[PDB]
Amino acid sequence: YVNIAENKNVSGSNSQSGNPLSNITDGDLSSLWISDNGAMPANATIDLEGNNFVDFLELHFEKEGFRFQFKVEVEDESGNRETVLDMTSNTEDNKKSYNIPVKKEISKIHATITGKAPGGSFDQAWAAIAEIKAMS
Ligand SMILES: [Ca+2]
Repeated sequence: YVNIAENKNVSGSNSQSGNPLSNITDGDLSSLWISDNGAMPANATIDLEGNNFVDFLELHFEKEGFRFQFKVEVEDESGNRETVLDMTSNTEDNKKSYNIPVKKEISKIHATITGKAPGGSFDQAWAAIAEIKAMS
């Protein structure tokens, strides 16, 4: 597979110094975007520059065990925006990473961390994403 998201422009909400939005598409699963002052909601958008077939996305967090509530949406050149993964009511431990089928042409990826459920090992963690890949 080829990660067509790699080095694509990331826009979105404010970031902690040292942990910019650009860390979402740098290809490094260890480099993070972290929301500034741990603000929620926090959001990131990847511009794929026009419509590109995407088989699936991968959303990577720093490590397993957060309890973020989040959603992933895709959009085409049309303006048709659509939710592909909705974990906004999540209360359980999160996996380290999520595969998400798309199987169509898309032009943008939108990730939003809307909240966090109580408990687990990292209950004061700030909203943060290690990587989003778009495989074709
Ligand atoms: Ca990264």
